[PDB]
Amino acid sequence: SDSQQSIKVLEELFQKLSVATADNRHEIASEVASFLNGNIIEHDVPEHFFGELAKGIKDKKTAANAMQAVAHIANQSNLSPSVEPYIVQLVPAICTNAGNKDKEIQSVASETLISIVNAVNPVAIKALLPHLTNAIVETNKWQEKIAILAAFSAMVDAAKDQVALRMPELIPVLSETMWDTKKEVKAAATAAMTKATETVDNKDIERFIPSLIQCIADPTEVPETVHLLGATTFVAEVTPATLSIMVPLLSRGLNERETGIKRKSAVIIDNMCKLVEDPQVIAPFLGKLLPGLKSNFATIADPEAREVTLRALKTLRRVGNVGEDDAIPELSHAGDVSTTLQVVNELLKDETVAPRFKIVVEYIAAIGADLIDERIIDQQAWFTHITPYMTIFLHEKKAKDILDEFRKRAVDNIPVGPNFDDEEDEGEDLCNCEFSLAYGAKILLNKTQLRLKRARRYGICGPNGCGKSTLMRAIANGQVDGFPTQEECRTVYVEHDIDGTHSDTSVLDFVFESGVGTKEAIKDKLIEFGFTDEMIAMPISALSGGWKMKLALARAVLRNADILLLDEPTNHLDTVNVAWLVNYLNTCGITSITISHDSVFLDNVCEYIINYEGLKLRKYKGNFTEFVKKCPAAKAYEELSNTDLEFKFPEPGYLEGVKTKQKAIVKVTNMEFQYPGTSKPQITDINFQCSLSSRIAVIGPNGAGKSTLINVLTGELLPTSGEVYTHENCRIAYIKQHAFAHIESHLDKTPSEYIQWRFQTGDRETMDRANRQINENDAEAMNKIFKIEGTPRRIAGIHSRRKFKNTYEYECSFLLGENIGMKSERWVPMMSVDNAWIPRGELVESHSKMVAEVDMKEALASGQFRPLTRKEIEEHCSMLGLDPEIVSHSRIRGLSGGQKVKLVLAAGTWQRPHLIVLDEPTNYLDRDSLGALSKALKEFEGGVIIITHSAEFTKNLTEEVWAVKDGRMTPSGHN
Repeated sequence: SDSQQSIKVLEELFQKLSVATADNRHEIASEVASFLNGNIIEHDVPEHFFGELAKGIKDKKTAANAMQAVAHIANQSNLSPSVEPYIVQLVPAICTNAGNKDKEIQSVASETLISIVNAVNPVAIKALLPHLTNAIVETNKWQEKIAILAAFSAMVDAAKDQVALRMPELIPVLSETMWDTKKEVKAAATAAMTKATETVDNKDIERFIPSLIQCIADPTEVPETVHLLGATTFVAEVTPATLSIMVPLLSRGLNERETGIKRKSAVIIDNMCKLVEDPQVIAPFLGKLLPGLKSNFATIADPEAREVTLRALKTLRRVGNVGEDDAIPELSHAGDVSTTLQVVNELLKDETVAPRFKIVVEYIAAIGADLIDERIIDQQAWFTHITPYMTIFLHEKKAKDILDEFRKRAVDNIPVGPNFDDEEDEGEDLCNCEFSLAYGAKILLNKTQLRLKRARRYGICGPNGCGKSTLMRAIANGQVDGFPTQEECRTVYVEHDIDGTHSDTSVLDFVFESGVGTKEAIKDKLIEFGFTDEMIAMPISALSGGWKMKLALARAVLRNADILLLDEPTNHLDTVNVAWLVNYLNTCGITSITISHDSVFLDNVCEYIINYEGLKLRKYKGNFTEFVKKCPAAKAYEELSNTDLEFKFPEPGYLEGVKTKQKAIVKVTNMEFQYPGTSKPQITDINFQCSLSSRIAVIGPNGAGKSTLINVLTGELLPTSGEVYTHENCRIAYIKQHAFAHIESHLDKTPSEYIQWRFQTGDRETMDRANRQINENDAEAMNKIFKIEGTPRRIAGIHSRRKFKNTYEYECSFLLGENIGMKSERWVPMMSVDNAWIPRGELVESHSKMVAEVDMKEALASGQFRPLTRKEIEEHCSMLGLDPEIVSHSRIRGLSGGQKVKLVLAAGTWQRPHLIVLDEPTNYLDRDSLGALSKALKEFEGGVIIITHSAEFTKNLTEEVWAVKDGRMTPSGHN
């Protein structure tokens, strides 16, 4: 009786509802809601009421009213399981209304979908999700898609564990939606799609994510975006969901005309798919990749594109573990809805589940599959989400008993989680993370660990071009996944900072504007560090490469950084402060990571070495020397004999006069320099020569005495006085810390376009281009009176050049001087007939241009002629460690300090040079590339000036020394 009365009340309430107006709509919707959700019917449902509601939703006149009722019925805290499934059954119709021309109906529908998503017992997801996926895929109204996308997003927060298990089904749907022509839909899909991705815990494919999204909006940007894909540095763990959005793109890329696009597509396919862990995930996509790759391998001629295409094909077959006839391996459903579904059906085998409840079991299976993906394993979590759907067709006790068994069996499928357990620990715990580095699409690391204790010294090692600098860059800026932020563990990068300070400001106020305390506290730490009262009063520009390094090392000490970072600390440091740089780290009691070239520094400091074998980070129990005992290959990697690696620099260019080494091709004398504004010159009485056999080494203390000496060697700082001598066609292959600190203004370029930038110089870098050369009277001296055939003249402008004895002669117009010494002193320009050639000498004060065109020739004989093509740039830069796949693909920004300076030296030796200087060779490169760089300097037929502090790298290589002292410098050694 009381139950039948309920049917009558609902009928009266519906009558009122179908008549409601936008005014009173919400009032009765509320009435229907509060009544329907109570214990109103004894073991049954208000069948006719749900039919009226459905018929009302499909009718223009009553759609708004009826949907608003459904909205109130589906409120976040009172939706009754007795009604829930009949509400979800209405979702498809509600979706259709979300695409209705009528402004009001469309709006109410959108709102109702959100309400339902937020109201269904999280565990009943499988009953609601299908309504939403089906609605968004068949509708053509873009506002309906945006509303549903918003509903998926709310789902992630309302039922995270359940949605996680639904990802392999959701992601493909979000990916398709990102390819919708409508720009507002693409943004919304990407956002959903971002909660979705958004699960991608890094920036490897965003640093490209914003570009990829922009691309979806404007597909004409695809070509360039494919290029940029330096490479994104795919680091995470490619999944199918991801696959639904990527494959359609890559499939067309494979069938594109340009071989370059076929090649780029394969590369992306290779990198992305080797992150597939379940073959069943990629199985449905294989048919859209295999045929294209097979066809391309047979059609393309270029061997590189072929190898790339073949590599991707092998990965696809492995991942892919592909079986006969290219069958994608059976997808395990251990995590998978099919896996949890099998589990619940087995647990329900002795229970008679009516056909009408099948949809609920499936819903329950979906929820469970997501809880597992979200790693939600406790009993209460499962009771919160699943029990409410189960009591739709089962008694509470039976439901709870089966539910608890379902959870245990499902959770038991979670893979081993075997990985390891840092906790045995030591530090105290500072940072534990399984990340994937990738500088500019270039993969430096592929799923590697990196734990670190408190108050324990370290030291990253390995060969050049591996990622030593980029690893340290991600440590500070916080690009490493899992790595704690600044508030939990503040850490301070050396010299790779970005500011905006001047070149007139001193050292004291430099560390002040940052806000690192007061001047009286900063000046106390500088004097103890090494800086004298004078060096704390001079500008940062006057500081050498060493004092700048000591400054940044001192700033890290002042900032109270828990993890001091040291990028090549011994740069220009004498045997006094080096022992202190160690003596201090030994008693500070603070953690630190030190990359270093001098192995002797790592001996007195670093207690734990972190190498770089291939793409990992195998840390070495005990220190580094103990690590060598267990792993003997940690000190014998590429010195196994290797024949396809050996190299020796090209022979130097021809130089007239240099009969002895070794081409003397450079003989300066009485060279003095005084920085305008001081009181005493930097250097003085500098006698030095250079041949085509130079084995000189500037082994000494940095600063004003050593830095200016070198700056005059290459020559940025034009010497004020003293004769300079440089043999003809002598290119000084780029060396100071100039461009080493100037490569910063070239991070947007790649290692290839860096060499093309300099040599587009010019050689323009070592042809007195670096200085001024604008001193003829120089000064007021440009008006030199040349006496030709008897009368006075002045050069108005040069024309060309031609061959002459030992130098050159240029066709230059003149200015005849009539009535000189009077008051009508005027120089009248001549014609194009009275022109007369004049020698270069003793050849720069009138022929700076005619000389440079010749020096640029013999340099291309021993660039300059070496062509600027990709292949020859690959087999050249690889010689100095730099991996080819990173040379013309990943930008310089992604390259660390070990790869930044590593490239600058590969650029100068391009044009097969006559003098190869090496400003701090061990500075950035560890022992790995140092052994190779050694032999290259031993089989070279040209000059070599190794500027270094490492007394162990000069062994059996360099003899002469350029040790400065109080300014002056007398070269000793021998030959």
